[PDB]
Amino acid sequence: MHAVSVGKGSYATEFPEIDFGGINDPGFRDQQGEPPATIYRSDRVTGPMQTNSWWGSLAVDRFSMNQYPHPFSVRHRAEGLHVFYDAPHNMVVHENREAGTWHIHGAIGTDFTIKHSGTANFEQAVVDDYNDWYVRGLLENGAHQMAITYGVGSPYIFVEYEDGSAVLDFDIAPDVWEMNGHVIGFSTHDHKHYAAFAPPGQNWSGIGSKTLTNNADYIAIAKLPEKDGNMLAKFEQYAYSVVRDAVADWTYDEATGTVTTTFEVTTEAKVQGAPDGTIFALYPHQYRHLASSSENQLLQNYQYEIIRGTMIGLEGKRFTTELTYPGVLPSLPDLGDYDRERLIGYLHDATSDYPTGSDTYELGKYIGKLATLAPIADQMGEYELAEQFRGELKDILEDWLQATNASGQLKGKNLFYYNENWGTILGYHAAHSSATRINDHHFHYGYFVKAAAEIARADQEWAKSENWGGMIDLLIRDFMADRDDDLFPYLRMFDPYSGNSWADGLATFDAGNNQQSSSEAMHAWTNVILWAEATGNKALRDRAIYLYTTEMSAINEYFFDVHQEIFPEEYGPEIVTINWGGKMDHATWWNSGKVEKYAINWLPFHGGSLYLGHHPDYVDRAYEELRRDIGSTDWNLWSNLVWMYRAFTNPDDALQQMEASIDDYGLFDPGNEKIIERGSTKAQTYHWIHNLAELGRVDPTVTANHPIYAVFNKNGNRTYIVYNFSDSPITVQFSDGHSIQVEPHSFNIGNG
Ligand SMILES: OC[C@H]1O[C@@H](O[C@@H]2[C@@H](O)[C@H](O[C@@H]3[C@@H](O)[C@H](O[C@@H]4[C@@H](O)[C@H](O[C@@H]5[C@@H](O)[C@H](O[C@@H]6[C@@H](O)[C@H](O)O[C@H](CO)[C@H]6O)O[C@H](CO)[C@H]5O)O[C@H](CO)[C@H]4O)O[C@H](CO)[C@H]3O)O[C@H](CO)[C@H]2O)[C@H](O)[C@@H](O)[C@@H]1O
Ligand SMILES: OC[C@H]1O[C@@H](O[C@@H]2[C@@H](O)[C@H](O[C@@H]3[C@@H](O)[C@H](O[C@@H]4[C@@H](O)[C@H](O[C@@H]5[C@@H](O)[C@H](O)O[C@H](CO)[C@H]5O)O[C@H](CO)[C@H]4O)O[C@H](CO)[C@H]3O)O[C@H](CO)[C@H]2O)[C@H](O)[C@@H](O)[C@@H]1O
Repeated sequence: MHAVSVGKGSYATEFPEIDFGGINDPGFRDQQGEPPATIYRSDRVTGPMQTNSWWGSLAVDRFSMNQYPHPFSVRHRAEGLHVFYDAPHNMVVHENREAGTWHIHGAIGTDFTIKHSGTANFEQAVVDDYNDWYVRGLLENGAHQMAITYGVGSPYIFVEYEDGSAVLDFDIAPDVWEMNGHVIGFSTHDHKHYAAFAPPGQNWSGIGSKTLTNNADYIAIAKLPEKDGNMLAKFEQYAYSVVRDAVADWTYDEATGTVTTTFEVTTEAKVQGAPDGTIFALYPHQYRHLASSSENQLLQNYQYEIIRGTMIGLEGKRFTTELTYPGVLPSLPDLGDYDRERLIGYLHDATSDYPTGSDTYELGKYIGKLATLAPIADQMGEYELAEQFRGELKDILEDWLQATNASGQLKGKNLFYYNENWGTILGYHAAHSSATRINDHHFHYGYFVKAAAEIARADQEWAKSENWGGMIDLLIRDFMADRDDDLFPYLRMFDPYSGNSWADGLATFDAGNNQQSSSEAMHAWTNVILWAEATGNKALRDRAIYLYTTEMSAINEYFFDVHQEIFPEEYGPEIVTINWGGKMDHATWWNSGKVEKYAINWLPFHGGSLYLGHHPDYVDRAYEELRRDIGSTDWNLWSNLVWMYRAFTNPDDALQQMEASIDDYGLFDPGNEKIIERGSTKAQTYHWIHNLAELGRVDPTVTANHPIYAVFNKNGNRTYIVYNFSDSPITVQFSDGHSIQVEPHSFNIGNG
């Protein structure tokens, strides 16, 4: 009646009576709630609702907030759809020295408004359909309707009218520089180039005035790369092919490591003979990895400048990208030159640690910490301590994964609840608007999956579906479901076209959606790979490999700008902390200092963190910039994270800094994260830095034909690491010709 059994656990189906623990703080109490009752979607959109999208404000606001279907920005209003393009004169880079922040952003203006001839008083805008990256927004006023189809990577906006015709309204009269009757090429007063397309015979009127009109029930708008009539002619070819379906289909080739993704649209013809295809605008993370077979479709000189650099290309029905999955590990192995008794001391010191809150995030950080300690305890021969840590993980998870208490009533805290209205699993206690805004389910639940994966590595029985594995699989479905999931939308967190996760469930900001900790996203994907490998779930594993590998490609472009092509030259920092649809910030969601505005995109450190070391020149450049700003190696906070990061390129330096300060303070103290960040430990730090000192640099030039591995290179000497989750021994072949044998449930080397 009020909960559903899943193996030995359960989730609530009615909102629980929350146990506030006597806490009266209104912020805390307000967090223990639900997402909005009203969803602005039509009756054509049923089942679990998509969240965490670039377009989500359309579903949550009566109209919308400002959105970034690059190359455009748009927003829905009662009067119609405002369209804007950030030109170079709209873009700024600002620094607040006192705050230690930087901001790259544009403007919230209007180049023109797409209007309906019958009304400028629409009652609302709803989601009428969506696919993997386009949305169809429907402005409604009784008989009057205007359906707008648009998307990230679409230089078209398609507009379909019921009970009226087209109007384009400008504050200052545009320059119509090409008048083909039914097709016009035009520029705003400030020289931004667009085009509009109607069916043949439906001619544009009002040329030279502030208002352009057309009798058609269909128009398209395009952003033109240049004031160029040859480009206009090309845009005409696909202006009548309205995108209805759009899918990002992927494969993982386990033998080579190649993750192949094909982006395919299906269109509906608005004039006789319109082709089945479109003009895509590709982002850097896409076109830098374009498959050979798609190269012939590139429209070479078709460039658009946006927050994320230069978009380009590309015509037709589909295109394909190719990426390389680099492996992950369950932990670093025992290969460091540490004082083993010193490490054992740190492992025991860690029993003093405790969670600094009762919510899913703080509890998550704590269980992540225990899961990281357990394999290190095993390696040092502290086997009962390792079992103690895994026992504590079991006690915590077996609590959280049951929604009912001993009497069969719903609990008031430490439980999961299925919100049916949206279709999402919410955990209470909640924080960071995980429940009220559907935020951060990857960030939080990734830690629960880490804990489960460490249990499963030692105890396959616990992890069975009929035991505790069903509830873990339910949490994973919430944040990364496959298609046709009866409870959850497809790949909730991930935007397959933008290439990254979006953290905010609702997206009701004028900068679109955002993501701060890309490393906490990569942590979630890693842990699902590990969990799925441990539990024999190939389909789930491969989906997490696709996510890990794609997200990595976006991180290296938009957070790190490893290729030094995207961030403006005048932007001082060597990282963007928070990526939005519409802007980039060197800033945090909480009040922080200098280190945190870098390290929130490094933490936590774990067996999937080696992606951070693929670009040693970047690692050096970012570290040196942070050091310059600090003015020394007296890190303001989270010193251990900076040492661990530094170890990717200079472990001698990291070791020197660590030796100097790691023992400055003693046991766990929540009031002091100067030296050890609260999700980290001395044991983890010491183990990490000494391992990288012995191993050398991450070597992404070598792949393997199994997924759980890493390759390091120290002055030309390679070390090959594999962990085998199987009951049977395996042979792993590496792309440089090397091969190794691995026994069941072990590393090939450094089991300790
Ligand atoms: O060391 C002591 C110090 O530690 C800090 O903990 C760090 C922790 O905060 C950090 O968490 C990451 C987190 O940022 C991220 O979650 C965010 C989520 O926080 C964000 O919420 C925003 C609200 O912040 C915002 O607040 C509004 C406010 O800005 C405005 O001025 O006033 C309004 C008054 O009501 C207020 O509402 O509101 C918007 C909605 O409008 C919310 O969305 O939302 C984003 C998504 O949009 C979400 O991603 O993700 C993770 C947690 O889920 C974390 O990565 O993590 C660090 C490392 O673990 C911690 O060190 C404490 O916060 C400090 O208090 C301590 O002193
Ligand atoms: O200095 C001591 C105190 O500092 C603290 O932390 C600071 C921290 O709160 C701050 O967070 C930044 C966010 O405020 C910022 O949020 C922006 C939104 O406010 C804005 O909302 C608009 C809304 O105002 C308008 O009415 O409606 C719009 C929709 O129509 C809506 O968009 O949206 C922006 C995006 O569109 C959004 O950016 O977001 C920043 C990241 O981009 C955050 O960094 O950041 C400071 C720097 O890190 C922190 O110092 C503590 O919270 C206090 O307790 C301390 O006392």
